[PDB]
Amino acid sequence: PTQFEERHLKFLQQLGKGNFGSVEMCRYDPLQDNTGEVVAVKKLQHSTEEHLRDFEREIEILKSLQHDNIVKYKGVCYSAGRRNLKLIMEYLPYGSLRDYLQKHKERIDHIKLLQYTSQICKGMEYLGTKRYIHRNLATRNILVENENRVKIGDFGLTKVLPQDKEYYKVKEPGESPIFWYAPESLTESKFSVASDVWSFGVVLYELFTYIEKSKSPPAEFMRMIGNDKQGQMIVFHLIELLKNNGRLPRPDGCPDEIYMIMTECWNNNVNQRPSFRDLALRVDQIRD
Ligand SMILES: O=C(Nc1ccc(-c2ccnc(Nc3ccc(N4CCOCC4)cc3)n2)cc1)[C@H]1CCCN1
Repeated sequence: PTQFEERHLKFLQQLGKGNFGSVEMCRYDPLQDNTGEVVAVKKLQHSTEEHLRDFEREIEILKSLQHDNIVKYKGVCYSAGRRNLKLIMEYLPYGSLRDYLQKHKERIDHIKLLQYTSQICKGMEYLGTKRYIHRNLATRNILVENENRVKIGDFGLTKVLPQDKEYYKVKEPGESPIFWYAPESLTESKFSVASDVWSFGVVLYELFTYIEKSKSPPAEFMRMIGNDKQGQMIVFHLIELLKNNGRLPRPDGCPDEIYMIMTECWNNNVNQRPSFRDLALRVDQIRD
């Protein structure tokens, strides 16, 4: 059931749009009926040949993944009479963990936060087994299936390690989520499981802020660097702050033991950052 016909793939709702991609909720009814299944469809926006090649790689990555905490691949639609490509995924009703945390604060306490943490770690452990580097871990990129299950959604930025190295060097990017980046990613464009672990620390910070507006990583880092500055000088200041131990603060209400996990992920010493496997084991112990 891996190939979906464009004639039966009906638009329902916008789910998230960027400069280079869009995801929509759609209904797939091939028995032309109503019983058809609801899916999520990712398509490029402002597509180029190079972006299409990248998208094919992103599709093959998601298809290669089978895990409870990773959005389920369903197939591809070769749309415009088989002259274009769209990616078909399962549909997750509850949106992004960022939006969910903000809307449903009153049924989320600390143990629930840590249940999400743990599930994120486990998806990340699984990604590690395929030598994939996510490069974009953020609560906006984590999806909520139900109150008991979250899933890493979006592999737009994901790279596969060379078979002979432990790091991937990106030259290209331009625009990047700099406030979630490890310092060597900012300085050297080097990406690794260790840099994913750094980003994971920032995700843990996001959770314990419960998405209160002025507590976001960009809001905080810009407070710290000076919310006056503009263009490159922002990145200059961020690198300098990080290299010399400026860090996000402990959120209000966050236990020491949980902030400590964050600060250990935020190690400038790449080789001393914890593994996703020891993070899962730690978090699971704090949860009991
Ligand atoms: O948005 C992105 N990626 C993305 C990846 C996967 C999904 C996805 C895959 C499966 N289910 C859902 N569910 C979902 C349900 C509701 C909502 N919302 C959106 C607005 O408010 C209602 C809840 C968002 C996602 N979303 C959504 C977006 C990336 C690519 C374009 C820009 N940034």
